[PDB]
Amino acid sequence: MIEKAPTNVEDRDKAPHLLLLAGIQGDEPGGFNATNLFLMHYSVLKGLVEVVPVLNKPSMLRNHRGLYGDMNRKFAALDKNDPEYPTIQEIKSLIAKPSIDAVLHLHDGGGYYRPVYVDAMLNPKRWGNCFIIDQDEVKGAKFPNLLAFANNTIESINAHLLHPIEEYHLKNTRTAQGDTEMQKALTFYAINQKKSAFANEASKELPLASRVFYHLQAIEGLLNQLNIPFKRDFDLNPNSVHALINDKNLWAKISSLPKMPLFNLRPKLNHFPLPHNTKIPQIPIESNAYIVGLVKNKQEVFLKYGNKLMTRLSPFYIEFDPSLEEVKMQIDNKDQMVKIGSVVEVKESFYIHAMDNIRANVIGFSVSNENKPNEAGYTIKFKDFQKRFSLDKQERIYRIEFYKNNAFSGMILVKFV
Ligand SMILES: N[C@H](CCC[C@H](N)C(=O)O)C(=O)O
Ligand SMILES: [Ca+2]
Ligand SMILES: [Zn+2]
Ligand SMILES: [Zn+2]
Ligand SMILES: [Zn+2]
Ligand SMILES: [Zn+2]
Ligand SMILES: [Zn+2]
Ligand SMILES: [Zn+2]
Ligand SMILES: [Zn+2]
Repeated sequence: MIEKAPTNVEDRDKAPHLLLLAGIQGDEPGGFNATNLFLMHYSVLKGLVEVVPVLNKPSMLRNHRGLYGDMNRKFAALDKNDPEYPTIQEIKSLIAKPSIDAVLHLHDGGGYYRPVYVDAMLNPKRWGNCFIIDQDEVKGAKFPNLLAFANNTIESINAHLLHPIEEYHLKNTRTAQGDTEMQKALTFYAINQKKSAFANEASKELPLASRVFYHLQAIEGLLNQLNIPFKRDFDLNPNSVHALINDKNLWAKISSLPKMPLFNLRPKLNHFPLPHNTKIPQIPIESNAYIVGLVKNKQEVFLKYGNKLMTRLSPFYIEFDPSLEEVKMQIDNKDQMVKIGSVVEVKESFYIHAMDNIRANVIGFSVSNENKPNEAGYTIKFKDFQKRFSLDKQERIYRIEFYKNNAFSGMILVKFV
C-alpha cells in the first residue's frame, strides 16, 4: 500500500479518501500500468488516495491470472488452510479502516459490453469499456448515491472519444439479489462495511496505450465527482501516453548493485552476481516505477516491468561482503572518489587506482587471458572496448566489478557521452 498525499499534512482532512486497487489478476496490464502512471506523474492537492498498484504480485510476475485460483472469489467462505488466507485478511483490513470513504477497482475484460444484444462481441454478458456497481444506493455511506456518480463519470469519458465504437455505458450487477459469484467478490464485501465501491473495465481488444487512456479518463472523472483535486504534467492523448510508458529515463536497482536503464538493455546478461543462501523473493529491489520485480525460471532470473520482459539474468551465488565503501578514479583528466554502486559519464578516458586485498575486473576490456584478473592501473579509452560486452544496445555502457577472497565486494558503471 502506497499513499498519494499533499506535501502539507494539514490538507489530508480537507477532501475525501479513496482506495484505488488493481492487478487482482496478473494478465490485466491496462489496470496496473494506469495505477503506475498515476503514482509517477500526478499530484493530489487535497484529501488522499491510497493505492495497492498490484494485489497478486506472484501472478503478475508469471503473466498468469490466479495461480491459487481466482482471488476475486475468496471474500466469503474460505478454508483456514488456503494459501492466500493471510493476504485476503489483510485486504479486508484495508477496506474496513474508518478513514476510507470510497473504493475503485480496475479491470481489463473481453469484448464490448452493451445493455442489449447486438452480436457475439457486443452484449450484456461482456465486460469491456463499461463502468460498474453492485447496487443503485447504499444506506449508511458518506456518498450513498452510486447511480449518479457513475453517470457523470461516463459523460466525461465520452467527450474525449478516439473512435465511435469505444463509447462507454453503465453496468449494474444487482449482487445482493441472486448471482453468487459477485457475492464472493471484493466490492460486495466493501458495501457490507458501508463504503461506496466502483469498478472500471477497459476492453482487452485495444492496444495498451488506448486501454490506459480510458482508465485515466475514468479516474479523472471519479476524482472530479468526489472533489479530490489534482494536476498532471502531460497532455492526455494516446501518443503522449505511449511515450511515458516507454520512457528512456526509467531505471531499476538490484540489491546493493547500481542503477540500470529499463529500456534498450541487451536480451541476456551473463555471469551476473547475486547473494548466497537467500531465496529469490527475499532479494531487495528498487525503481522509479512501482510494478518491477524478479522471478525464478529454471536456472535464470527474469527482470519484469509489469508483463514486459526487460532482460534475462544468468546468475552466480556468492557471499556479499559489505566492508568496501568507495574507490579512487581519474575521469577526463581529473582524479576523484567514487562510491560503490554509482554511474559516471566519460567524454574521452578513465583510470582506476590500486588497492589492498581488493581486485578489479573491467567487463569488456582485457590485457591477458588470466581468468581472475586485476585491471587497476590502466588508462582506458572508448576505442579500447569489445563492444559486444556493453550493457546496452547503443554500445555506450560497461560494468566494473570488485572481489576479496571468495567474496563479492561491489559494482560501478561507465557511460560514454
Ligand atoms: N471481470 C471482473 C468484473 C469486475 C467485478 C467487480 N465487482 C470487482 O471485482 O471489483 C470479474 O469477473 O470479477
Ligand atoms: Ca576484463
Ligand atoms: Zn512526468
Ligand atoms: Zn481445512
Ligand atoms: Zn478482472
Ligand atoms: Zn449506445
Ligand atoms: Zn504502447
Ligand atoms: Zn538458461
Ligand atoms: Zn594511484
